[PDB]
Amino acid sequence: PEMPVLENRAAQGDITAPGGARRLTGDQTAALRDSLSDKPAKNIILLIGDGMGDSEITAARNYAEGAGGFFKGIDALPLTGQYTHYALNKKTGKPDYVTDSAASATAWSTGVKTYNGALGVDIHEKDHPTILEMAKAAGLATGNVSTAELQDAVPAALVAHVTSRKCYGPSATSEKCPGNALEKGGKGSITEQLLNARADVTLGGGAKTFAETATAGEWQGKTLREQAQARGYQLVSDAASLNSVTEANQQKPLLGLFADGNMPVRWLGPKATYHGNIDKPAVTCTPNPQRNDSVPTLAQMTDKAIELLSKNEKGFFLQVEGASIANPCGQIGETVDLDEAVQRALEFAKKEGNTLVIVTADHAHASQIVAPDTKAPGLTQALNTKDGAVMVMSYGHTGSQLRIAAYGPHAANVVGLTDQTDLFYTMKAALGLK
Amino acid sequence: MPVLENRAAQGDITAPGGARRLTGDQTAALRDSLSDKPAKNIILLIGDGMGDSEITAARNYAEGAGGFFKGIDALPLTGQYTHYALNKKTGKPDYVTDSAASATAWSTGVKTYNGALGVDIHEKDHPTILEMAKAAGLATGNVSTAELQDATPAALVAHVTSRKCYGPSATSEKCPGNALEKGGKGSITEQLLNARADVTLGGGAKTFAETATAGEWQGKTLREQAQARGYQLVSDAASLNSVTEANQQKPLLGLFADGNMPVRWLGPKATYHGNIDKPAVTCTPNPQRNDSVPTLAQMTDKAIELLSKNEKGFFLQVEGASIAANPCGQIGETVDLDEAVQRALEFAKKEGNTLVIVTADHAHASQIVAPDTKAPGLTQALNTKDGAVMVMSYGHTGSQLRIAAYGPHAANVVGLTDQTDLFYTMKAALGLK
Repeated sequence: PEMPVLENRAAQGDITAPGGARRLTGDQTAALRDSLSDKPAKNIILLIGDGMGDSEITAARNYAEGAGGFFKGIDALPLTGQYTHYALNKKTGKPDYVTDSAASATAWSTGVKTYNGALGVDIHEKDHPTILEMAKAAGLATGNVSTAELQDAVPAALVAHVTSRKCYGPSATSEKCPGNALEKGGKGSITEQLLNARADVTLGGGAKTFAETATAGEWQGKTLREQAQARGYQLVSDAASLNSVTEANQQKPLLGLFADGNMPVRWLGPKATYHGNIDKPAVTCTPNPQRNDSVPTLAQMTDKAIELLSKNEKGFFLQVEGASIANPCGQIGETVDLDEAVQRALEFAKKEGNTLVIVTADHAHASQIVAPDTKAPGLTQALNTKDGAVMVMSYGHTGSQLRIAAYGPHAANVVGLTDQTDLFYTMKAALGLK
Repeated sequence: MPVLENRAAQGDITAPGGARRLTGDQTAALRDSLSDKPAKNIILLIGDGMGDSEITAARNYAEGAGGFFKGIDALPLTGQYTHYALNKKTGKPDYVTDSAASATAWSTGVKTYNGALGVDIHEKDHPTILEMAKAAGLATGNVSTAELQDATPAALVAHVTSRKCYGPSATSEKCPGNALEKGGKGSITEQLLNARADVTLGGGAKTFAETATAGEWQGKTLREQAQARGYQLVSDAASLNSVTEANQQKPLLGLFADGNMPVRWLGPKATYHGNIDKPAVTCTPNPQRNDSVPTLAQMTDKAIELLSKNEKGFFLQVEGASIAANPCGQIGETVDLDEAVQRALEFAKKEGNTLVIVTADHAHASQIVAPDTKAPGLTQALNTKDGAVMVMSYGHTGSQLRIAAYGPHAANVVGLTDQTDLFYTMKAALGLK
């Protein structure tokens, strides 16, 4: 029946003994042969960890699971490679080696390289369709989930085509993206285009911008929240209301707004400081008390989106972003949040059997794991890990290629060296979109 | 089985689809890359400090952002491995390894403390993959552009409590338990001569001028000892080229520099705000490179030619050394390694029973940063093949990093593994006990 998920690649024994630190128990050729299918993907779930390069994965694993531990979500995908995410200089069209989130999200959502800060447009400011828009056009259900504000670059890139990622609402758009402003003849702000795109399920932060009023069109003078209500959206704002939702579709599309800005971070800790690993004690991260059972977690939004979207017989596309808001504990807790959502995605995909799950990052954070005695010129912090040993992290974004991993039909297309724009084409082809 | 022939960007990177590295679905290609048949031979290539960041920076500089390393980027099966060491007293993980503990991990399958070679945290010796290959009748090679006493080549042939124990004098001082005159197996260089790989090629002639303190060759230089023990000594490209065989009667020992072999490229050191305060750098060829000193790729090709005569098979390790905060030196070292990987893949594709593995011991701390960056450490702007500026910042590390493979049993590098799994992968692929 099922393509396998890696069940346990923790160190298998005593890490001080011969063979004790192995993560494999035997040859993987048969398992990998059994991981390969080019049958259609009925569904795709793409999980994005903001800033989640290989270093961030390693630091979080070290801290939360121990050096020899295992992320049951992030580390469990059997097919892995590395992809490149360079942007373009807008004026020259030459590579810009260090992307922002907007140019990278544009690359995987549209298959076109662009300039830093662009959403859903190329270097000539020309719109190109997104994977979510194409999935909808093919009759698939669509979901867009983030613990960031929903106007932020990663969720916005699926639904908005604007010349600057700053163009959150009518007022920023009229100022910074005048050609996109609704009353200046464009398609509108990020939030307005989101409302037009009408995904079946959209869940995240960013309530604040919905208080703005539209400047033109049918809903001029209404807030964007009022516009959503008038256009048939089901609006929820907490865990209980999200739980009360029984269906989400084009008649009653779901819009969950769970915070005015970003949703709460999982863990708190002090900021990193100059010579912090030397001058301050080792840190143990703590729970954020703003986290509570009235605010759904990334994993809970993921699971609810899967339930709702999986009702569509033709299939669904779902993107889930674990947002990042030099705070090591914040960053590590965000990786933990993403791992839980990946587990939900893989649990569903393993059972359903026709679901491609992809886990990657937009670009990497600058954090590095360094020797405990390090005297570094940037910001550092010592942390007390799950092993009862000190790990030091140093902040001294970046251009390094980074991990992409997948499970399910067409997952072979993430192995080896690829570009971030290949991810668009992988998703397009896997779902049979044109 | 297919090598990745071209994963450069396929067109105009400003146009839809023009930056794609794929031309179509890869399921069939990847399935065809998977074999569970025996490996006759293994070639393990190690780039010192070559994490994903260094691969990217060198690609961006030498090939352009959308370019492709025909060796490093062409291996079809890829994963990431963990390389943490251990605290010697507590046995808890130490999150940032040195080159010795990492080399010990893949060559013996045992984690150890930073600085250890071929011993565990209890200072107990464990056999290496090269020693096991030789015991099984396979030919063995050990190639490096570093000094041959350095951690990576040393780990295959020496068991010492500190990587500093290069020769008799340092060993007597720093590894007294290993010192020959104290009943130990000897210095790194003495254990190298005992191990008697069929092919050993690299730098580090300096330590061979020391004399042994005890044993059969007491008072002779270690070079004299090698000569006395039947080694073919060579010291330049012509002498290397004239070698027609290497085996246990006539093992080959090439010593091509006093210390490390010459770096490929020169450039200035990175400096505070160097990307702002100094012009963009174009790397230059090192005048000390010349056709009398074999390159990493040439040593790799000659080793393959000599070792491939063994009908049972061979094990070969090739290390591209990294000699502070010098972007051009570092990038040129990755280019050197890519050339050697090309030679290994060319051989492996023709021979068909060869597992080629490319990875690093641990990653350098360098990062690729925005052009306008004002960073607290050292920075440099570089003029790349794209005719654009790339900035590197220096401000070793613990990140997991790429491992890639081609040939029988290459599946065992995909996904998350540990650096110690690499030992077991090589053992099992060659059918060693």
